[PDB]
Amino acid sequence: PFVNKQFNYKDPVNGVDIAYIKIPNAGQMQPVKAFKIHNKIWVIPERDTFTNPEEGDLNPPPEAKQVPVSYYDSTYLSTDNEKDNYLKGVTKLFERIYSTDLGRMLLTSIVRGIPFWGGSTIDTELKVIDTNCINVIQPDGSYRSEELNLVIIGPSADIIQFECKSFGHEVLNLTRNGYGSTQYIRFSPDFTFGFEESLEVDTNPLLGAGKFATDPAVTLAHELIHAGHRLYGIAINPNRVFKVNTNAYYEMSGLEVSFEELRTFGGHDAKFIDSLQENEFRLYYYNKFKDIASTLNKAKSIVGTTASLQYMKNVFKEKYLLSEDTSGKFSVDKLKFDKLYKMLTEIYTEDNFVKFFKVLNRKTYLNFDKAVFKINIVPKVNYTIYDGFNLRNTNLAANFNGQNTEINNMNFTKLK
Ligand SMILES: [Zn+2]
Repeated sequence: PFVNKQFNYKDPVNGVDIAYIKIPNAGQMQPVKAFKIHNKIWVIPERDTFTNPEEGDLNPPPEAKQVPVSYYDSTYLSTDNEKDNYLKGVTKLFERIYSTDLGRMLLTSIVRGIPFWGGSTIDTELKVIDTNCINVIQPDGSYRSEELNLVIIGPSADIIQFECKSFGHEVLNLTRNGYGSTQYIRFSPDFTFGFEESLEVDTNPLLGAGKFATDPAVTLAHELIHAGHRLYGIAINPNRVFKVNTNAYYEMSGLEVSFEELRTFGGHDAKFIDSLQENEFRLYYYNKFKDIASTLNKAKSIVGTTASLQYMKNVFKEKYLLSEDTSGKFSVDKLKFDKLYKMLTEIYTEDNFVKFFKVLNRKTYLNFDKAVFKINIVPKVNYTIYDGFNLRNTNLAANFNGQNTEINNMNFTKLK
């Protein structure tokens, strides 16, 4: 959210909000320099070669998709200057998001969404799940475990393949059982995508449609929304999809988009979501919250240090907006639940963020006219927290001229 201290990649480590860390993942990975920009939120300016064991090298593989779809460059984000620029770019986007009432709400929900402590094998004991923490190096070289909710990290091999991912559990489906897990968003503020808009009467007699660029703040908010769903364990299995086209072809060759993506994008395409399906999940997760409240009630022991069982139950009381009677028992308030659930799944949408940002954005989830551009959001003359690319008091202020790749050409370098 609001990042109080200004960070420079070269700033000296302090073992608190600037330090070398190791991700639970696996392998004795060499620690990487990370920055805590806000409570429960860290930024790691490194290409993500840690989250998935089968995704460790950055070279384009044989058969890689071409330019518009994917983009490779094994050397991107390998120098201190790039990492510094990445850090400042990500920070500026957080401020732009936080500057809207919706973003402030989303960021708050994210900070409160602490991943549940359902690790221990003893149903009567609360224990933090290791993969919901990072290891922070101390002055003597030992490591201290720290819980976090969100990490913004550099992309893997495909530089423009942004996604919100997390570490799985052997048996628990953390993002779909109400528990939640620490989210790692592969993201880059140094590139953006194009789309074609019908800003000319919506009905154009076959003429060169304008070539616009997506505002990175919208792209990041999109992932933070998935992160929110995932932090509260209410994400929808990617296998659940809906058709958006019309008819389909052999081997399920029909235009289908996952439930998760349609609700996240919102707007027009949300109508393709079956209402019965929506209700089924709303109720399913209702019961998940209940089971959590029950586990909190039937809990006695807890593992850790600076955290007491009482202190934690209260932390989860706040996250899941639970009701606490005089006796101390927890229960799920159906009215509170419906409020929180709607917020996370209906209010937090890309469509709504586009309305608060007053920017131009593609109207439909699937983009059939893709383009990729190298950008630089750090210089104030290029992009600001309040106007994005459409700087007020410049010829870029009107008609989304700032996002127009031909009008504001100096800010968008076509990658092909
Ligand atoms: Zn998405």
